[PDB]
Amino acid sequence: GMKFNEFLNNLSNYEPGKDIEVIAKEYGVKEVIKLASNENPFGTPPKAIECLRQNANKAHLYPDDSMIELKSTLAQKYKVQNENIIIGAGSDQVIEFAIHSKLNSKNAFLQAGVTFAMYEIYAKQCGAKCYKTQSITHNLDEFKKLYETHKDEIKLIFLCLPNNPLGECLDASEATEFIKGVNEDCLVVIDAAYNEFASFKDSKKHLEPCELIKEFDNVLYLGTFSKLYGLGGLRIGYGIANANIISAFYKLRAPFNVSNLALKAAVAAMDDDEFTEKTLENNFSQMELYKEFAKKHNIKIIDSYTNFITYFFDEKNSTDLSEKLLKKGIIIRNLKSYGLNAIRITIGTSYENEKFFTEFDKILR
Amino acid sequence: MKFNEFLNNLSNYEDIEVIAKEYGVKEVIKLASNENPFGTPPKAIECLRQNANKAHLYPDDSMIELKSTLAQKYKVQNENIIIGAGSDQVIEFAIHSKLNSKNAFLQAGVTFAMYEIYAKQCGAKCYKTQSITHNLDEFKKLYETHKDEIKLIFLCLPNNPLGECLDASEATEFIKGVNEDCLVVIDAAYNEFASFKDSKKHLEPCELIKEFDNVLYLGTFSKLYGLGGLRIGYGIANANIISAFYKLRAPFNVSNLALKAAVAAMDDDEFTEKTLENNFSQMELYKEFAKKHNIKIIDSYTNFITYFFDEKNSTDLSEKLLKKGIIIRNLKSYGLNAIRITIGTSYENEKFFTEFDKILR
Repeated sequence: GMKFNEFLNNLSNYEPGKDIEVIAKEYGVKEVIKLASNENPFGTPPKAIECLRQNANKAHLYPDDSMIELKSTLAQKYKVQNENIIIGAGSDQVIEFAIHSKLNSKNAFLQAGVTFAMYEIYAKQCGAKCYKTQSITHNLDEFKKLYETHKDEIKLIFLCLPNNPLGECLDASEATEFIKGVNEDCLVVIDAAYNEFASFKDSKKHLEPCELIKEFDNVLYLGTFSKLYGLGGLRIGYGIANANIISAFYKLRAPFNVSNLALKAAVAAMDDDEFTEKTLENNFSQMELYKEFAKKHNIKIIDSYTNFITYFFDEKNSTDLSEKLLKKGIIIRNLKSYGLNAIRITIGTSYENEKFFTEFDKILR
Repeated sequence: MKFNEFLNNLSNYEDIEVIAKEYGVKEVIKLASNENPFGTPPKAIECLRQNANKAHLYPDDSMIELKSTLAQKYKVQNENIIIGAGSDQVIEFAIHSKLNSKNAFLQAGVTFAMYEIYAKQCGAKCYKTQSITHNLDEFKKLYETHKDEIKLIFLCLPNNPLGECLDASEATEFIKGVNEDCLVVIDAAYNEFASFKDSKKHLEPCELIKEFDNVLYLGTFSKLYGLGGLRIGYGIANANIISAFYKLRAPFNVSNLALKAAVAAMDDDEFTEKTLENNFSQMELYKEFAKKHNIKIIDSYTNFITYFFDEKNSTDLSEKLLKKGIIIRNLKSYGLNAIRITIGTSYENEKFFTEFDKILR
């Protein structure tokens, strides 16, 4: 019969489940409040909305594959050259390029004890070994020691600054201190998907791509339009790195990998400073409410530099709490899949956050 | 820094509309990318405008609304469907699921460039028939000779860039002799057009996957459905093939707006009829022009027509056209002294005939 490549044997059967919002609606909830995907609670930036509406009648045209308008906009913003940029269908696709360009069945990659699920999932295709620090949060010392130990094997390192799903963030200077001791043939992938948020809470967490690639030839900085820029549905993100790394990724990238609407909307999103400032300011003032609520209910958290907060439990069960929330129309992210007895709550609008606090307070009694 | 050795087998990465602005053109007529000349289906245009303020939301990764719409249209089950970032992405899944450095694929002498380009990653052998056009007999004989090696076959029905199309019955006849461990990829990107010209060219997915458990049907929203800019296409196949692909597909591989717009596009039957009808009535003008200018063509079942030259050179002709603001596709890259012209609106096609007539003098 029909067989496939052996590497597919290493992959898990994948059936996306029934949408949780559909479920909640079938349960007859009063209202559905979604705080589970780290989306912008204010929606799509108004300049992007308009851009999209004006470009709705251009949906039939293949995009300009050079992607010169968005590359130039990114190059100007970060003060790098166009040859240092690649655009992916989400930053996820750039992680894929990185993995496929460097990992294979005879080598390995390094990451924090608990960080973004997709790193290891994408790496499974290559059959590369995954090394994780004991510390679940990113720790400079642990990274140095685990890397040195497997220095001949590790060809790709992930630093999620700040970290999804925990929320912590190493200082930029600690990251650069670590990267200085990494071999030139090992690619350091800095996932900066939420770094705009971290930078806003504390400048010491801010990463500067032009400085990173000028100092380190082996660094790839990843950014996205999905979170702060409120374009998660469009699937567009980017990588910044030495030209040699970008040139290698361009051998793997399919032409027309990003939509013409996403290219246009990303440019508009970057020019809507009032929206992004509104988003950042709401994120951290509302996060205070979350910290206060946890404190009042004796709930452990990790102080966060992202657009979410994570609540950890002991005697109570995160699965049970998530189902109870879901039955009141409140959709959060259960971290059981990460091996944690915890929930991750995306910081929503003040309305959304108040509903979470109202129902959860009831549930915890 | 070094990379995986397979990247050594890949070519280094190397806008005509901008060169037209650079050359100094007032109006640019684009007939090079097989796009719908009437634009985006109006129900899709309204859908996109209405969902412009939902661009911040990740799509439903189950993609149940579009899968169900396709399942209903084609009378198959949701488990037989995969959605890709264009049908191109489904080609990638197929190649990555089956090809490797120790096996091979089969295709026509001249067909879509991306098949071979995508396969370079896997380092697989490419077998091409002597005939540049798809030929049942050559396919049978070449497949039989290399039966132990061929694990993927491409059938482009109708064919880009030549325009020809085997009858469905011939395709079926061929597939019956193909081994159960060889995946047959039927690229039906342009089959709506072929079907309209001649029902003998029509492919019916529910019948294909019922009769064959090694067939993958590929369709797209990029051509007839006028959504080429959004990147959304699909594959229909036996559940086991789709399951394998689902192991390779990244979650959220298609945008939420694309999912919505594809569903709206399939409910605009007046727009698609208008497109098909225009396509073939206008194609007749291209046939007459060629005939009048002693230009060899291949009778076409797609949304384009291909003109072949002898004494004249397709590169020089393409440049001359470009200088007049008319953008067509030069087929020199395929090794042919030919141009492929997408059938545009009556206004676009008239501009082409008027300028090209002058260029040929």
